[PDB]
Amino acid sequence: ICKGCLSCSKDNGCLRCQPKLFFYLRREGMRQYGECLQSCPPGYYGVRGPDMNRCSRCRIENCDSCFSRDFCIKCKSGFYSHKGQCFEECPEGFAPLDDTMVCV
Repeated sequence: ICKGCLSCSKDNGCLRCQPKLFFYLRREGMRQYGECLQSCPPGYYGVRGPDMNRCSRCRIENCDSCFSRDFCIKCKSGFYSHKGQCFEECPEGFAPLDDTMVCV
């Protein structure tokens, strides 16, 4: 009924996931239902909490895959990571490397 849960609520769904899974929120009714996932969806990154791990929307431009809120571990194929972000051309002060895609 709630899957991979440790406390399950008729209406808001799972409120505490089993240690290995990722809490994911979504709409059921106007309410927010909570799930417990194997890994996160797409556009979502893992977040190791002290109580529980949870999924969170990646909000970096041109980022294939976040690592934290402000830090992209993978920029869109063909894009220059710099200071967490992913950029078209390196900004004033910086330039790429010997085939890295990283501003200096």
